Amino acid sequence: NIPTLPQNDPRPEQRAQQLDKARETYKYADLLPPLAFCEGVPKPDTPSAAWLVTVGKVAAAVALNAVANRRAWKRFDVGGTSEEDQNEAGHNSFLARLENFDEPSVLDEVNERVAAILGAKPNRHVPPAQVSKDGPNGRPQSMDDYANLFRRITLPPIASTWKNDSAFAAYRVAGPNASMIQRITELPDNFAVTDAHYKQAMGEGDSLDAAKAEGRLFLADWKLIGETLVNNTYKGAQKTVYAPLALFAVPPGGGSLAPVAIQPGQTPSPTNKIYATQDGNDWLAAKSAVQVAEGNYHELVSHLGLTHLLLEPIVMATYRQLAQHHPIYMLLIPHFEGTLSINNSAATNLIAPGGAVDLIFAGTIESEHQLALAALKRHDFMRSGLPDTIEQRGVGDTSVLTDYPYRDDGLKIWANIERWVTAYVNNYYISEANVTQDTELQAWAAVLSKPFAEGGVSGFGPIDTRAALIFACTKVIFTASAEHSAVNFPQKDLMSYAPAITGAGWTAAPPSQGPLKDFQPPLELAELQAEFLYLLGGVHHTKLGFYNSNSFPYRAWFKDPKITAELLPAFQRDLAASEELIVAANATRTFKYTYMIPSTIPMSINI
Amino acid sequence: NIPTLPQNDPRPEQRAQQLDKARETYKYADLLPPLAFCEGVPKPDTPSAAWLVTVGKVAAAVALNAVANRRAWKRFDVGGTSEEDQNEAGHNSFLARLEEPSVLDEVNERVAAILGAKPNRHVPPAQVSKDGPNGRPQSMDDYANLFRRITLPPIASTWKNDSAFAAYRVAGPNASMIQRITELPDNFAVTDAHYKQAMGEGDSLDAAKAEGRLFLADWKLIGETLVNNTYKGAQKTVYAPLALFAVPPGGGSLAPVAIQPGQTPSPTNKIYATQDGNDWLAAKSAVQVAEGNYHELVSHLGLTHLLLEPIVMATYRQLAQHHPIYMLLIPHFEGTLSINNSAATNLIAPGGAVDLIFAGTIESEHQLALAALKRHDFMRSGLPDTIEQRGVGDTSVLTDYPYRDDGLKIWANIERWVTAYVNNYYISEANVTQDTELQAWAAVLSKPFAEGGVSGFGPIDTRAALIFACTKVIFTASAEHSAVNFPQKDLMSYAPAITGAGWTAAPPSQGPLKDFQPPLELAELQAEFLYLLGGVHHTKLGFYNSNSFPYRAWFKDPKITAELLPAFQRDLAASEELIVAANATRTFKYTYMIPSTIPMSINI
Amino acid sequence: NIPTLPQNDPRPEQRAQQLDKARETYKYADLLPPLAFCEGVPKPDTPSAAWLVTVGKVAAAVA
Repeated sequence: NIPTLPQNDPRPEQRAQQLDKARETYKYADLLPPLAFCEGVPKPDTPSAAWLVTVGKVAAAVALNAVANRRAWKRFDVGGTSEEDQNEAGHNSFLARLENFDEPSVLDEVNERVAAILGAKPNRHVPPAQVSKDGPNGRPQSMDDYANLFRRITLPPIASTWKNDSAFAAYRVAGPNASMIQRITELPDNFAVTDAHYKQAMGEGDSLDAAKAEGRLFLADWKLIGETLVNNTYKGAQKTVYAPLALFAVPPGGGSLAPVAIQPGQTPSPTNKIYATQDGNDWLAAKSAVQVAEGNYHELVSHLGLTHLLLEPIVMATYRQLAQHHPIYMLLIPHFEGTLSINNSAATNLIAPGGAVDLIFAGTIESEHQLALAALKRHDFMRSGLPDTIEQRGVGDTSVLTDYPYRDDGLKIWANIERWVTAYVNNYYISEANVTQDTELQAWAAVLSKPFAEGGVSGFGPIDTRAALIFACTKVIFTASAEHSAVNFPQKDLMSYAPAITGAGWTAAPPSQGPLKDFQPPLELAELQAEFLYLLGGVHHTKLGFYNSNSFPYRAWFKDPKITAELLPAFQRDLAASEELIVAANATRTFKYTYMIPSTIPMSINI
Repeated sequence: NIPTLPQNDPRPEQRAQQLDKARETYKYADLLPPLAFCEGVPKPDTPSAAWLVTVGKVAAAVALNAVANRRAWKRFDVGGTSEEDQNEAGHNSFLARLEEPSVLDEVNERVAAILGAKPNRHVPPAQVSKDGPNGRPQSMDDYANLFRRITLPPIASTWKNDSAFAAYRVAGPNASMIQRITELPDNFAVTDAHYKQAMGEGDSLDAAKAEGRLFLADWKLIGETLVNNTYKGAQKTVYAPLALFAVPPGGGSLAPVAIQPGQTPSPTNKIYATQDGNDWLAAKSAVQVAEGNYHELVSHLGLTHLLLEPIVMATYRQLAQHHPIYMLLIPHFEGTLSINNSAATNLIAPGGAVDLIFAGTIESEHQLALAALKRHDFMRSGLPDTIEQRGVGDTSVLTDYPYRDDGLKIWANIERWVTAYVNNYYISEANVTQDTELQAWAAVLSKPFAEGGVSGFGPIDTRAALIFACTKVIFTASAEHSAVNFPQKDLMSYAPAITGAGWTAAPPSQGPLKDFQPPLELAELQAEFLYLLGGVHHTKLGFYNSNSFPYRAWFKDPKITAELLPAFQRDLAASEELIVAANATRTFKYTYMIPSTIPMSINI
Repeated sequence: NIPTLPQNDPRPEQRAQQLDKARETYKYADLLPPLAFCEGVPKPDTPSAAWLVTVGKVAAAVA
């Protein structure tokens, strides 16, 4: 079969009949308000049996790690539950390998375990066998209690370097939120850093006035955190998050980013000062308090807000407006596999009251919803292309800021995706009148160009040109694939160890008042942090550039031989070429960046 | 390890402590009165995975035949139900071979709905019916057409012949019924005219009675114990017939002579003979109904299942795991507890398969079963003893007796293997008496039948006595049960050939043959549930292994492992060729005594 | 395993307990005075069998 535009379609009546059964099975729901959701998981969008196997093993190791921690605490009840978890690992390897089947062990246990891990439920010890003082709980004896949680999952490498200044800056260029630094030519008024602060970090051979003239100053401003969040308590203990401003500078002649100064609050005050690279014990807490903001910021703005919830109305619009015989449907749908499913799990378990975000992260759970919705509301879709953002922020000069993996590796993947969309769109769209007269695309653009309050994407209009459609398909494919990988998998590697970065600060301020362990979360929360961020960051199911189905054959999804034999293999080579160039650069990097390597990038949002 | 007697055991305290925990896992229940039943199924006696898969595939075909029978009536629900049963058939062959959600729950539940006559056995986990075959037959084709996805038995085409009618008395489900008579009983006065109709003018009834050529089958017990019932208001009838059988002079196969449906001669109850046509065919069909009640309750359930149940109970309780006789008898009991419980709470329970199909009220059937257990004599119920008790012994007078000839071989094999096993471990006749565990074992079994014993069990004070009791038990677990359980699939699935109830009045026929047959809704159940009970050959006589996943060898004493049991298995391989040889020359087959086909224990 | 600087070690308290035990094992004696010596030879630093064999062969030729 060859996909076709609706006007040129030889059989329109049977086409518009199919879009009726689509909108009948893809209704709208209010799971998260001011947004466009799907009513549960529609039967087609259910997780594939290959997904459940992959996710199952991770949830099993996470379950086994909780059993190991419960053996260590209170040093048969912890052995029987240890082996039933092992039995599901046996189930997954063989019972699920039936695959044809024509699910029991696979479907039931996996989804149940996933919900129990993201729902922060009290007894994720063993399933089908109907805070606990018998496991790690309360305040810490020493800082060994935080690393010791990783008993059946491996302690991340950041656990042994997170105190280094070089790691603190690497988070801004190769971490979970690597898209927030902005070039400044003059410092803000609420952040009056001094040259004495500067010369403590960049040495005596540089000046703050030189860096502002020569484009070497970079600001990270978590102002939005102060606008939306409300500090909550957990078990009567005060959770604290700040809205800091962090200054960074590259050594003269170009190079890596280097921290300079930190102000924990937005507005200066007697109790709000500027801590610098030499202030020592307070400086380490100022860096840690910045990480606390990043956790709430990444997980709700960068991550869930601007990947999952951003594409959810587009996933809902594509199904409802573009027929299965539409080429754009053929382009976008396999980049949406599991997006409906995982977003429904994130809505009712992750960011629902009593969820992992609610207890761990500092703000009240609803104030976190406002943080996310405010990011989508202020977002500008038609100007959010990766090359476009980089020249808006002033980070695009490869000579001044040389070490910036996300920019260097991501811009490559962006170029590959645009070329393959520019090829796809131009094969089916041969006239700029083919665009305007595509009623399905125009009705697809409508429900997306709606006001954000009515349920649209902020800034989605207009899509009247072959160029404009190429951008929309490049951005969507990027965020579905690379951007989500640039934020989802750093959770396993960089965010699973609470002292390195967590969702709350458990003492009052950077001005250090004593031992570092008092700032860290309680143990029962910190295990949940390690285990739920492990599961979210440890699933690479589906590979960018490999368009297949979610059914048992996992056969090729494209049908047109023009794309099958010519255009898609033209795409997969680009990613293979970029892979070697990225893998080359990543060897010579001390702080690894694997997230733009096309062998690992997923096609869609599924975890 | 070498099993040992309790008095010779180097660690008696650990031994008596295992029996203490044993008697806690095997407690007595009252799942059926008089008898000594077990409380549920103790987890050791749970059905093995191998057993479940074998049964699961049979329960799948039975289900698919019920769907196919529902497609024929009302000539998507039938289509969708067809596939969920196919999914189980694929699930069984693949998932279970990992070596238990699909195996444990689905198999036991499907068996329960077949044996329990539960409605809508069409599909599992997707939760009389006039969208399935029900009611009176349009023609006799409706009965043969019920076997759609199960194979129609061969007796569905031979049963009207008098040759097939007599073969039941020597190679059917109740091959132990006939008895040589010297003079005719007073309530069954058959004439020389009736005899010369069957055998011709060349022979006389007086000549047959002198030369031991007359054999009688007397279903008097059916009259003593049964109460006719009704199904949906339709009269079900059963009789207590006497049938005469003779062999041609000089020896040969059996042949029917006369039939009287009732114990008492009367104007309404007369003697029907070989030439009487439609009336004779009904007098044979009445006997077949009597045999169905008599077989399934006496021959089959009462004297195999229910006979061994108190012995299975006493064996676990009084005999330690380190006891040699315990090592001999437990593998001959695999799943006997599990199937007898599925029998109690489902099969012969009110509302089950026997309650509807068979003519008597279900509680009257129980009395019939208990009547045989009460009159049984264990010590004088050995197969060679019962053969000479009936006068069926002469190999030259009655020459076609497959059960007698094949069975007397398997008996001689088992007795040799038992006599060897016992003589190894019991080296002095003082070892028997001082076997405190075996004497306790004998006590609870020697008890009155009312208290829960086996009738005529005592005394077991000799190595020869223990040898018999172990032979009879092993025989009943293996050969005898094969001779009765599997004829259900081959010889009892077709209702016109034999069934539990008559559905007109009497042999004095008053119309079409199709009216004496059962209603279709029950006739489908009879074929299916007897197909299931006769279509599972799991575990094999002579091959002792475990009921666990490795299925490794069961004995440990290398004396038995590498000598005694191999001696047994060769003898069975030898007798197999003698039986397989004789079976080719036979027109009425008898596979039920072939050593390869026989199971170790009662399990289906 | 990868060595850590002490201010980066993810399990500092355990590291300090090993160092307190190393100070129990290697204690200062004055076998030769004005100098920082050792109380005997601590059992860990006992010479390897490889060394013993190599030295035994040369010591035997001397005898």
